[PDB]
Amino acid sequence: VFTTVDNINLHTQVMTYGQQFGPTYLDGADVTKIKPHNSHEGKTFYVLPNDDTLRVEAFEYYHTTDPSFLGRYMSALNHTKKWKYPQVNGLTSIKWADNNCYLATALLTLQQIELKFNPPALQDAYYRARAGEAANFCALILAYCNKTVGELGDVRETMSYLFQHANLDSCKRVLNVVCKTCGQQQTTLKGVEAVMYMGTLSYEQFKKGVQIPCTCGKQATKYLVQQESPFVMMSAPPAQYELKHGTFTCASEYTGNYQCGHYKHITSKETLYCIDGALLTKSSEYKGPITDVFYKENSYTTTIK
Ligand SMILES: C=CC(=O)Nc1ccc(C)c(C(=O)N[C@H](C)c2cccc3ccccc23)c1
Ligand SMILES: [Cl-]
Ligand SMILES: [Cl-]
Ligand SMILES: [Cl-]
Ligand SMILES: [Cl-]
Ligand SMILES: [Zn+2]
Ligand SMILES: [Zn+2]
Ligand SMILES: [Zn+2]
Ligand SMILES: [Zn+2]
Repeated sequence: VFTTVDNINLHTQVMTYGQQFGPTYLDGADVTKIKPHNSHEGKTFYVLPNDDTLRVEAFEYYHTTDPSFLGRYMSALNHTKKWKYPQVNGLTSIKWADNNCYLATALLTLQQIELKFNPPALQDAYYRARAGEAANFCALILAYCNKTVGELGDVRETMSYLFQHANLDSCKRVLNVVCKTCGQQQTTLKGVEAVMYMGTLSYEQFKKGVQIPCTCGKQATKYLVQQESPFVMMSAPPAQYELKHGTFTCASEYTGNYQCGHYKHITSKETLYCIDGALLTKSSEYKGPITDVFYKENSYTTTIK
């Protein structure tokens, strides 16, 4: 048979699996204690890294040394394999199961923004997800986010974790802070901090300025001087918000109470589409509880001296 950690580098091997190889998985399902059948023969098994060659191969494919990672990934995959991934409005969604609404919203969002994942495991799975086969990609999202199946998930926290595994180095955000007393200070943010803001949904309002505390004691004004990124994510606690066709890429709708409510996805095409897992409605106007709005960007410089 063949052992692997990445399903690229295959090593030939020939008493339980757990005694010979340590924790040994097949197609999601733990076969550590279980024995070697005759149709459990010739195929490819995943193993926990137990020698240097496999640790290096594991880090090179996943970008983590965390020894739980593989087990958390296989426990997720055992469920995500059984979910349905229908095409909805030319996007791979997920049918509702095991509290996955937040994952579906993230997955739909990731198909509409420009992102390169550093870990080969994630990039490969992203491409396969975009082409309709998203089980692997969803298991990896759960593992990288330290979330298990059924656990209550936040889209902003999931996007934040995923962004930290993505090539956002070229992304730059210059902010000016204007206080009556302390005066003007400019800050350069890079990477994840350049593409994410919590406090308002409106990219327009971020450019025009928002009111934040100053250390001195007063209320100051933060405004956007310069943005170099393919997109920005604007987030705020759920609040009734109007979404206008053509002024945003997509948005997370969040209904109900902290943690135990539900997400739906709004996307701006030729009209506004609402994706609720397998279900698709459309309308020209939208007002509802929004918590995330994604916008297109390349290069922005303010006309405020
Ligand atoms: C840190 C621990 C944690 O478990 N976080 C987490 C996990 C899972 C979920 C669904 C949420 C969450 O309900 N997020 C929504 C969008 C939300 C965000 C911020 C402020 C809010 C105010 C009122 C209602 C919703 C609010 C947060
Ligand atoms: Cl890394
Ligand atoms: Cl299941
Ligand atoms: Cl759900
Ligand atoms: Cl990474
Ligand atoms: Zn990395
Ligand atoms: Zn399940
Ligand atoms: Zn849900
Ligand atoms: Zn001040």
